[PDB]
Amino acid sequence: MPAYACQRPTPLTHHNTGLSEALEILAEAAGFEGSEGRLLTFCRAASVLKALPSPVTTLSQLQGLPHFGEHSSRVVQELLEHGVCEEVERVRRSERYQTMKLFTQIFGVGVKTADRWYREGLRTLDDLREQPQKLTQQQKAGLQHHQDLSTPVLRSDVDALQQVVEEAVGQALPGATVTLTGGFRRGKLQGHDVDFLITHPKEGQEAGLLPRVMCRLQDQGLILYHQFERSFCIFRLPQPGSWKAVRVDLVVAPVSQFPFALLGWTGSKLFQRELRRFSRKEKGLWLNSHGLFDPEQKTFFQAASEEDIFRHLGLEYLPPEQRNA
DNA sequence: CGGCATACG
DNA sequence: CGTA
DNA sequence: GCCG
Ligand SMILES: [Cl-]
Ligand SMILES: [Cl-]
Ligand code: NA
Ligand code: NA
Repeated sequence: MPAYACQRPTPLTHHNTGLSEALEILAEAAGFEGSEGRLLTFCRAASVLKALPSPVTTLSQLQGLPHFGEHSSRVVQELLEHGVCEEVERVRRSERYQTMKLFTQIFGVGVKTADRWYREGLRTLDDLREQPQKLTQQQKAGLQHHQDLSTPVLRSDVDALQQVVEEAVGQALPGATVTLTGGFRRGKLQGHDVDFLITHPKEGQEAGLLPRVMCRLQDQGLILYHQFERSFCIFRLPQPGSWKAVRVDLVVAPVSQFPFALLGWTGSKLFQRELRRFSRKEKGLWLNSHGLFDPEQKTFFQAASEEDIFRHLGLEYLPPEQRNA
């Protein structure tokens, strides 16, 4: 089992679901405490289990696996022996974890803001509502729409949304295309947001596109909230006899950069962090959603496809369905 | 020990 | 600071 | 927390 998540296929569903979920609780809790190193380790150990071809039933199966040291191994050991890990359960029922999870789930609220509110004694969404002077307009929208945004988006919803985005994009710039990215491109049947990448086949025609797209969607009454080339919005999505708020991200890239933007925005988040870490540390190349830079030659690799990018990094190609690290 | 992805709004 |  |  190779050390980086980008070196192994990771399917969306797998054979170690409970073990990985437990490790991810500890990762999440480390993040709430600002411990990014520990968050990464627990994320990586969880991902290794997702990549295994069968269930871990015995502690000896962890031998030789990367990212399993004393701590992650003890978590697995306790789950195998008793069905539960005392540390994980202590985190789950803790006021700190529950409140930081609740607050960071709000659109517009990150760990730092959540922690500040926690320290001020705030605990519930109604606590935040009672103090609107404490909120940015983005947070106010996140809080008003929190219930809808907590509901899973279905792939059927995604397809209806794509047609609407395509219509606006087509008027903004005929010939421009819309590609579904994010978790849905990785095969998810449900999700909490929808990501689209927009380009045009004629290099440079994409300049200034996103404001034209957003103005048109706003004119159609589809935008509940928006605040350039990336837009993090809340859209009005039809439902039987009503509608609901959905998080939608829109990103524009020049066609020259499209494979890099597609790769970046397809995720998963851990997959992309691992891939960029691999590129820099193992290959000495610097990867982002715009390109892949050789800092010695001072040149950019001109990729025509995601397959090109994997080849240039010396990695076996993984389709989006196997990037669920 | 140092390092942990890398951008844009 | 937030977002991915 | 773990790797190199
Ligand atoms: Cl840490
Ligand atoms: Cl980027
Ligand atoms: Na080990
Ligand atoms: Na948030």
